[PDB]
Amino acid sequence: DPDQLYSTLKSILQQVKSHQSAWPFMEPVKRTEAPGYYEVIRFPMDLKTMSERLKNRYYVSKKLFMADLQRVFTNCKEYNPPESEYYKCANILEKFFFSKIKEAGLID
Ligand SMILES: NC(=O)c1cccc2c1OCCO2
Repeated sequence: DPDQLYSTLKSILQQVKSHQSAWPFMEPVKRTEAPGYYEVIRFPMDLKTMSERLKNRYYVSKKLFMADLQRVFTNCKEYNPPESEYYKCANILEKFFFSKIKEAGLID
């Protein structure tokens, strides 16, 4: 079911967005926030871009959704020091994300 997958991913994405550790990932990283970010991170991703992708019916599979959200975390951990707040946020939100995927029974 297409609309089943859509509904589930939308619920999950909205919960991830409302979480208090999501704030670093809500929109594209701004050049002024991180000058030369876009020279280091070749595949940028953020939750706004994911919202649009979802609305645009891009997430036809679990795999695609997971790949994008994971990219958000791996960009963060590649760019930032391990004890930075942004790195801490990524691991907290990743935990939350996995509980939500499991809670949904969302399998591939
Ligand atoms: N998310 C990041 O890795 C990030 C890295 C550097 C600056 C930032 C960032 O997120 C939005 C706020 O400004």
